[PDB]
Amino acid sequence: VVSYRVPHNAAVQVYDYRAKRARVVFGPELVTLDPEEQFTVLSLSAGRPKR
Amino acid sequence: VVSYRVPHNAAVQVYDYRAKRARVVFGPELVTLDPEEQFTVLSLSAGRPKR
Repeated sequence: VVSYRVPHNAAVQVYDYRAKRARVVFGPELVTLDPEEQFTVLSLSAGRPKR
Repeated sequence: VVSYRVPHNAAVQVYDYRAKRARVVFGPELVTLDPEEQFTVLSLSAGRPKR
């Protein structure tokens, strides 16, 4: 299983492509991806000034 | 077991990803992490001026 341990004040958005349904869980939950569930990888800005 | 000895005027926040529950304990307690409990690692500013 692929399971991500979500931080407390954080949200992870997934979709079950096998089931045609959308769900996003905020808060400190342990997501459990179905065999065709995929994550919302977020490219975020960082660096000293910004990137 | 992984157990952290919390200082007296300090607070440590954990979540049991296996149990879908949030708890934070302040004060001088000895936390005991469940097999899917994880800590709130806090990156804090330090240095002479600041970092």
